[PDB]
Amino acid sequence: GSSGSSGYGSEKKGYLLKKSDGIRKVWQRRKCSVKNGILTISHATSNRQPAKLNLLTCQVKPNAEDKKSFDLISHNRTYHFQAEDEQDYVAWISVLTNSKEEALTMAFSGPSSG
Repeated sequence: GSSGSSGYGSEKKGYLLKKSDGIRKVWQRRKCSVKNGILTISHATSNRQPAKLNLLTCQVKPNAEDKKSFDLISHNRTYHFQAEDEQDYVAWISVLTNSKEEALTMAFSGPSSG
């Protein structure tokens, strides 16, 4: 992961790329947002309602070599995201992951009757 001091923050607002529905594998730019450990995705084809994604349950799989790339694994679902620049990616990954942990560490690990 990110060695040294990594204090980016569990909050970031900008834009990212996401693979089309499925039929096509084209990367489209969309306004992304991360807050309270949640990732929202605005629509472009239908201005009805955005799409929130819980990072607590999702799994951020940052590319191994192909920099500026990360896959978001959701409940029985897999998404495809891509950063715009190297600086944007580095941060994004740091956040997405951070927001998740920073939220888990403060959350309960296991249930215990009273």
